[PDB]
Amino acid sequence: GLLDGKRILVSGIITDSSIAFHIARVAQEQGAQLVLTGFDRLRLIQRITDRLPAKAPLLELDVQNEEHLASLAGRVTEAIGAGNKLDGVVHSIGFMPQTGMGINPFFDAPYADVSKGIHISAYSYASMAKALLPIMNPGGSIVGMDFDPSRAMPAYNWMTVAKSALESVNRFVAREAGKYGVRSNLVAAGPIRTLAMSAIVGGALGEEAGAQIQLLEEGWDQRAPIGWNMKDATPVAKTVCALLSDWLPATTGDIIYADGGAHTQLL
Amino acid sequence: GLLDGKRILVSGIITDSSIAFHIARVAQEQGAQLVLTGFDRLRLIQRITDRLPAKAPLLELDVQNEEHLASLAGRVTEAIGAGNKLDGVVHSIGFMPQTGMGINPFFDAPYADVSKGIHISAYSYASMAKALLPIMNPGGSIVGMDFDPSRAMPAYNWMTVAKSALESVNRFVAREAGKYGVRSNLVAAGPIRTLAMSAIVGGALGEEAGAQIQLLEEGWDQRAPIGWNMKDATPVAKTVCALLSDWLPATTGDIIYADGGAHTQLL
Amino acid sequence: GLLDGKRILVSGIITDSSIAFHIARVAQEQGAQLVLTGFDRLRLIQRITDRLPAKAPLLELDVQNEEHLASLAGRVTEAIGAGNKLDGVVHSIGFMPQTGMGINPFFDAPYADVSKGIHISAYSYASMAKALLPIMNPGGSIVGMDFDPSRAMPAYNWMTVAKSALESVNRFVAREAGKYGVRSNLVAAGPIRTLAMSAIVGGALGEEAGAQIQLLEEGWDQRAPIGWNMKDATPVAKTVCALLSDWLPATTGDIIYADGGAHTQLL
Amino acid sequence: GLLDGKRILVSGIITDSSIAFHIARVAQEQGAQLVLTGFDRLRLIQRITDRLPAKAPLLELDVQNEEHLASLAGRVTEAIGAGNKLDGVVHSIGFMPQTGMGINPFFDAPYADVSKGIHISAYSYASMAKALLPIMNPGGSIVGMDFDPSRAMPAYNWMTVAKSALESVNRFVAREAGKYGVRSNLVAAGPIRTLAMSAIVGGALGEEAGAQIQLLEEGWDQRAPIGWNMKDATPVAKTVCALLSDWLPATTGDIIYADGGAHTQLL
Ligand SMILES: NC(=O)c1ccc[n+]([C@@H]2O[C@H](COP(=O)([O-])OP(=O)(O)OC[C@H]3O[C@@H](n4cnc5c(N)ncnc54)[C@H](O)[C@@H]3O)[C@@H](O)[C@H]2O)c1
Ligand SMILES: NC(=O)c1ccc[n+]([C@@H]2O[C@H](COP(=O)([O-])OP(=O)(O)OC[C@H]3O[C@@H](n4cnc5c(N)ncnc54)[C@H](O)[C@@H]3O)[C@@H](O)[C@H]2O)c1
Ligand SMILES: NC(=O)c1ccc[n+]([C@@H]2O[C@H](COP(=O)([O-])OP(=O)(O)OC[C@H]3O[C@@H](n4cnc5c(N)ncnc54)[C@H](O)[C@@H]3O)[C@@H](O)[C@H]2O)c1
Ligand SMILES: NC(=O)c1ccc[n+]([C@@H]2O[C@H](COP(=O)([O-])OP(=O)(O)OC[C@H]3O[C@@H](n4cnc5c(N)ncnc54)[C@H](O)[C@@H]3O)[C@@H](O)[C@H]2O)c1
Ligand SMILES: O=C(O)CC[N+](=O)[O-]
Ligand SMILES: O=C(O)CC[N+](=O)[O-]
Ligand SMILES: O=C(O)CC[N+](=O)[O-]
Ligand SMILES: O=C(O)CC[N+](=O)[O-]
Repeated sequence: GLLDGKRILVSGIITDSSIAFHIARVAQEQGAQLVLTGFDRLRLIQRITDRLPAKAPLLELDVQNEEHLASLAGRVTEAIGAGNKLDGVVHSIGFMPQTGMGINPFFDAPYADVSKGIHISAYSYASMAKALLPIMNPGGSIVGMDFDPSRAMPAYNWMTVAKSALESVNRFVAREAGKYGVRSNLVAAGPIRTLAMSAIVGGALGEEAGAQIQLLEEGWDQRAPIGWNMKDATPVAKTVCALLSDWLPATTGDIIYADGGAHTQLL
Repeated sequence: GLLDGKRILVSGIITDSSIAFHIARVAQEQGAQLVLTGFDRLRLIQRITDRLPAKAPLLELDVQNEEHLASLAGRVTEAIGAGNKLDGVVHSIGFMPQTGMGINPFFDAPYADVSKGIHISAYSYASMAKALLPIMNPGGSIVGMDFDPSRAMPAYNWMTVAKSALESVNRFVAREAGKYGVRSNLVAAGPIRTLAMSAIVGGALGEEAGAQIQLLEEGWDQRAPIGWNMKDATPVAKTVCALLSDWLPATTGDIIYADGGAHTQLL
Repeated sequence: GLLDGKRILVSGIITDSSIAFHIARVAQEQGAQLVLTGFDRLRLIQRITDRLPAKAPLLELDVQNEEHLASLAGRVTEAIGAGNKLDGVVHSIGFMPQTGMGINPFFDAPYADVSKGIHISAYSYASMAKALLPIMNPGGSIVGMDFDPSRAMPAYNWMTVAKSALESVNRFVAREAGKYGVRSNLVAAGPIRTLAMSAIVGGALGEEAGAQIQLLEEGWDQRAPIGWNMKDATPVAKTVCALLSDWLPATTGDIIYADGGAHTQLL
Repeated sequence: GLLDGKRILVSGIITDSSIAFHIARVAQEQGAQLVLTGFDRLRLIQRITDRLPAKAPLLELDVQNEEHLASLAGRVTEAIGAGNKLDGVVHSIGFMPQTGMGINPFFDAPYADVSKGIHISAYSYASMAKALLPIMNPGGSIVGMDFDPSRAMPAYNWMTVAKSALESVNRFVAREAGKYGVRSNLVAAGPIRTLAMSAIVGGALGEEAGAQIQLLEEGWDQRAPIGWNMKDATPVAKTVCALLSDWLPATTGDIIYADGGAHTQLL
């Protein structure tokens, strides 16, 4: 077991197509004892997570709720038991209002919506680290989900800006995490066919947006020297578990690219 | 004159130590007709800008004020004359509340403060582009002021995150600017001894923060193969004018490093 | 005149489609006094360069010839006159044997051929800097021609590896150049339809290789927010002149992208 | 066992201080069946490798020897047995003549020495890939040792250029490796006190060189949020083993930084 007898918090499960679900699944398969956090639809998330190989306590976490973050460490300690600490934390949380994405013009996205997006997608990685580092063991690992924003691309728009902010936050979280002997890193995943992506490809945020994202997917597999399967989140999940493990102990404030090596090729 | 006959909006003058003041000065020296935008203390800015080689109309622009941005293009056209468009736009605007910087711990920065900082420092570049692109000529140039946030550093904290977000926004503005035949680029300047900068070195955001920024400055000059004078904004100002000129016509969504080449050296 | 009164050595003119020819043309148009350097076919280069706006002394330089480099500074001083120094140096030199490029498998390139390519394309930038820095004025500029090798691509193969080596060498040349008050920078140009480029598209280095280069140049124009005209070297030439000028005085060991902003966009 | 049942070739053991020795050690600890390759001093290498947890066949490989590379796959197949293939390949090979490093001026390095350096340090990664990919299983992994050359630094000089070339080669090897279902990645390690490094700090390549490398070391630990122990190669070894494992299956043509996160921080 890669994560044998490691206590790992996993956020960001909403459906069985969620990357976080596949992270949670592979984590438990490798002997990790999980604490799950969920947002808004808790009855749904509890039902979805019942299909995981092992049962895991589910805590409510809205990263925009200061009370939720303030109480989180206590609620996690209650779930995993007194005198026990976290060895792992997975940030798999991302949102951007429709106005900040798709055929909705880049300039027409009002800041109130962008701010909400940056709050949930970027700042939330710092606030999660703050809440949970006090209850994290030395040799611990914090991992966030990233989408390479080094270059602008159609439709992703302000979500790309939010990911650029996240990458920057990760490098600062790493500074703080370092004091606790804890690593902080992002996995830059290739495109994964979640509900949200499938909807976007289906034209949910306008036709050209779906068209450009479908062209982006196809270009991604073409470029990737080992190919890229957008319907298979397992390679991403295994990469998150690699960073949660003891086998990247000199990597922090950094980004691991689980993208089939697409970002290393132009074509 | 590098910018002979070019009409250029220049934001972000507050004092004569402002990078924007030195941009404005060098721009006018090179035959540019300037429109100035100023925030909050207009009587002050009007007095400061009277020392510029040529007199320039000063417009009020708070980038957080929706009415100011909505009205901006009209007020600019009124100043430069009907049937006349801008050839240049300088974003020299930046702010992060005290909580987002210095010895004020990175995790203790409330999002309301970080959001206000990202609004003025990152989003404002997109909203300035939205307002002004409709009144910009083909072959035009938009330039923003950047501080390399590729790597985390002490004290700069959430301002670095704000700069990471700005870099991402610039790449998207470039996509929109391209339709108007306009270029969008950032100048990544080295540390410049502004009033706010001197205050920070003086320990205005805590002793440890001032100590770290002073060590960062000294390391910057050491690394820079052509040295770095933090008391000389002229090389930064000349670099902005180079991007405002017709002499970088194939560069857009990009970053020019006016840092003495410090970012290209480890030491 | 951007380069009025400046004495600039320009290498790498072989035909009138050469980037160096357009660099030389734009430089002379901006009041630069040129020293030209040519390889092997001197009669040809002399004839081609007669079409430049002004006549310029032509010196033989094979960068693989130690005597040519040893004697260079002397021969340049004789041409521009004793007591006069160079203000500018353009490295527009590039070669990789057929085996190092095209459908010729990457692994099948003999090192003897790769080494010849790296010698001419990468090391020669350091060689030219060594020979010429002693006869260069303070505030001077050395500029090399680059093709972004940050990501691998089809056909370019070992030429990409050579460009990666050049980028690295440039950063070290900048350290040495710094002592002389001289800047060292690369222009990362987009694809330009030179004789060799046209031949390669025509299938000169195999059909599949020509097909991939044609898809690369087409993808380049699409990505570029301000488009990319591969038949127009003028934007590249103007960018070199910008670096040779006094208007990027805080940029060294660095890379300016004259690529229509293609490298800042994914699509 | 992380590498349970995996057959892995490991090059670049010369002493027990070698990074390759620690890679080899940690690999065997994790259930890997090793083939070792050695250069020049074979009686020494056999003696050194006797201290490894398990007995491993040692094959002679000079990467500059065409006969050695042509015969390698056969000699490896003989060692691991007919109908058995490699699941892993470790390139831990690096050399640059004294003239290419230290206080020996950057410009004074003759290309013959630089070419020899680039041959062993960069090209050899492609040579090993060519020889060994035919006898490598799907889901296989090739790993090379890298020192981040993204920024120039004192003393490392042409070895940095060689590492820049290696990074570029890796991205091309990945394209070829991809056809065999094999990944190709570099581990960018922080400075490790090998016999060679200890000698350099001792002033073996001049006093100023040793002084700069000692300042680089100390700055590295300072910057690294989780610190950096240059006397501990285990974190580098564990990182190579992570890439050799099945736990980074979507990472190829890429670079993993085993540097304490030093490359993510400025200070
Ligand atoms: N799907 C892709 O193609 C892709 C690629 C790379 C990176 N990512 C990143 O992966 C992460 C996971 O997203 P996904 O693709 O699995 O989609 P998803 O919708 O399944 O996951 C997003 C999660 O964010 C949670 N969330 C939203 N707002 C929240 C809030 N205020 N507080 C707490 N949780 C909140 C949702 O409940 C959900 O569980 C995101 O950070 C996303 O940006 C996505
Ligand atoms: N000084 C440095 O060391 C340094 C280094 C690199 C980049 N920069 C960047 O240079 C730019 C200019 O800053 P500076 O260093 O000249 O300092 P400065 O204080 O002189 O300039 C900042 C400007 O931002 C303006 N501003 C603040 N809030 C605003 C708002 N809501 N609407 C409109 N304008 C607003 C201020 O009025 C001021 O004119 C900033 O973007 C800064 O981040 C600074
Ligand atoms: N054409 C493109 O698409 C493109 C794109 C970006 C960068 N570049 C770079 O621009 C530079 C100029 O090449 P180009 O595209 O104008 O083609 P070109 O063939 O016109 O220029 C190459 C030049 O190299 C010279 N040269 C070759 N071997 C030499 C040697 N041993 N000593 C001295 N000079 C030697 C040739 O004589 C010729 O003048 C090269 O470095 C090339 O890699 C080209
Ligand atoms: N030690 C560091 O500070 C450091 C940091 C990062 C990366 N690296 C890289 O790690 C790798 C291993 O080097 P090291 O630091 O363990 O030092 P080392 O001297 O122990 O290892 C170098 C190895 O290269 C081998 N070698 C030299 N020429 C060869 C040839 N022609 N054919 C085959 N093998 C040959 C030597 O026999 C030796 O085993 C190198 O690629 C090095 O650049 C070193
Ligand atoms: O967030 C991302 O990066 C993917 C966009 N999406 O489908 O939610
Ligand atoms: O804003 C910056 O990037 C630096 C100057 N400052 O205000 O601290
Ligand atoms: O060298 C280059 O980058 C392009 C010139 N060429 O070989 O076609
Ligand atoms: O090879 C390296 O990068 C480490 C320097 N050294 O001691 O050989």
